Amino acid sequence: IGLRGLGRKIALIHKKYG
Repeated sequence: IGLRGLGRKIALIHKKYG
C-alpha cells in the first residue's frame, strides 16, 4: 500500500533511520 515505514522488507535501507 506504500512504504514499510520502518524499512521492513527494505531492511537493507532500514539501518538509515531504524
